[PDB]
Amino acid sequence: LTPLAYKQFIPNVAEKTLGASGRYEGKITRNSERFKELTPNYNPDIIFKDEENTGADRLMTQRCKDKLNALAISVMNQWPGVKLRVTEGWDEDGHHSEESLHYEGRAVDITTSDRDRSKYGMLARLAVEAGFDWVYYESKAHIHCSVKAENSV
Ligand SMILES: [Ca+2]
Ligand SMILES: [Ca+2]
Ligand SMILES: [Zn+2]
Repeated sequence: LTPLAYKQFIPNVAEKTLGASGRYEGKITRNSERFKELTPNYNPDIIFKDEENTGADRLMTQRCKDKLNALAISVMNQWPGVKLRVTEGWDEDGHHSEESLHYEGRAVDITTSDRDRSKYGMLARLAVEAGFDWVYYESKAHIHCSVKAENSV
C-alpha cells in the first residue's frame, strides 16, 4: 500500500463535500440536545492523550468509533508493539477551524503510540483503508480523519 504525502487528502475534494464527510450541522456542547449523539470509546488498544483531563478526546459518533476501532487493529498488525493514538476527538476548547467536524465528534487527530513521524503517511493510508470518509495528512505531527454524519430521519 502507498502512504499519503504531506498535505494530501483522500478523497481529493473538500472535507464537507458530499463525496467526503458532508456538511456541518452545528457545534455539540456538553450540556446540549445533541450531546447524546456522542459515545465514549474505551478501546484498550487505543491510546488517548486526554491532556484536557476531561475525557473529551474519547467522545465521538458511532461511525467514528467503528472506523477508529478498525484502524486500531490495522495499526497493531502493521507495526508490532505499536498502537493507534488519538490526540484530539470531540473538542470543547474551540481549538479548531470555526466549523470543525471535531465539534460534532466526527473527526479525530491521530498518531502512532511511538510518535515516529516516519510512520504517519502509512498511518493515513491505513485510515483510508479502515474506511474513514476523509483523511488529511494535516501536520507533520498528526493525521486528521473524519466521518459522515448519520442520515436525517
Ligand atoms: Ca486532546
Ligand atoms: Ca481538545
Ligand atoms: Zn483534526
